[PDB]
Amino acid sequence: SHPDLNKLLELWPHIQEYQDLALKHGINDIFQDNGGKLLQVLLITGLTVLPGREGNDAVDNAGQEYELKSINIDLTKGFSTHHHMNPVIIAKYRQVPWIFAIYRGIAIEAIYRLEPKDLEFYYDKWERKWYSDGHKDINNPKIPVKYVMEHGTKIY
Amino acid sequence: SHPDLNKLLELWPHIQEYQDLALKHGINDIFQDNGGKLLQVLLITGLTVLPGNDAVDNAGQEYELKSINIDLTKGFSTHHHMNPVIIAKYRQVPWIFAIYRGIAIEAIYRLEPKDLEFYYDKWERKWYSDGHKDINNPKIPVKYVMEHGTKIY
DNA sequence: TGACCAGCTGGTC
DNA sequence: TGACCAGCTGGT
Repeated sequence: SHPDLNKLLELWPHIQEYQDLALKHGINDIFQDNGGKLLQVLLITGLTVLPGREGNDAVDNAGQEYELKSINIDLTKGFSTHHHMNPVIIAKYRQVPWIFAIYRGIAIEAIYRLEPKDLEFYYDKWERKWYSDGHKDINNPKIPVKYVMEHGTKIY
Repeated sequence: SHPDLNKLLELWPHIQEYQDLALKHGINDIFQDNGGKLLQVLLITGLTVLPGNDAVDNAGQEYELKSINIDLTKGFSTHHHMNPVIIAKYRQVPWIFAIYRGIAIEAIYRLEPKDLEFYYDKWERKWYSDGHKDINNPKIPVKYVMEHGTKIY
């Protein structure tokens, strides 16, 4: 084993507690799909992830659904979307506002809300491309953090 | 907003310290790609990750590292679009399978290329028989890993 | 950037 | 068991 394993063992009880808090809030895996980051957004915003949800989508206390996206700005400046983007995928969240969270690594820095009207520019862009090139899936097209900060409404 | 935020703030320094430890060991995000669990496997096995979750041992041998939570599912994920190009890379290295119950690590197995060929052959044959259609995440059963691999933890 | 290159997984019949 | 249906991203 590596010598740093002892440091890991010292930190584990707290990691455990964090996973327990995540579970208490509907997140059963903090180490995948930004699970440990999602928990921060949820506790700050008041949003919830329901059992049996489709992916990282949440709802407010009024039942409104939201698509939640996370980005590590220490590494990239474009929000990922879907590995096989096409009109069917766009339809999945065309009707809901999106919550974009910006992180420096694992720590939350800001959160923005964009309404469908704010995202139409990208839905149309992707549709336009798909219709022209023989209906090919787009491999994870990105939404600029700059675009999100300019068009969205900061909520954290 | 939610009252539990204070608990999260209480736990944060330690979580950041864990992320710092992962960073020191070449893992950029403990909350993606099983980052926090891959660190544990690297620290237990002595393997290291170079600048996928692929790792290398002290002799330079590369490995594919897989992880699974056995409380939820019975089969290890492979690739969302399995085809001969992916299988070609796979055949080149042994695989390290980590088994978890929640976040509690239970065991780690090593399988040699010869021990996974049964599946590479199956996946290859199917890709052609389907009309060159990628397979969507075929699974390698935990049972298979335990019966054909060597327990290293 | 536009648009193409990548990986890490769980679920249910 | 195998076959299929899904998800979250970073990198250039």
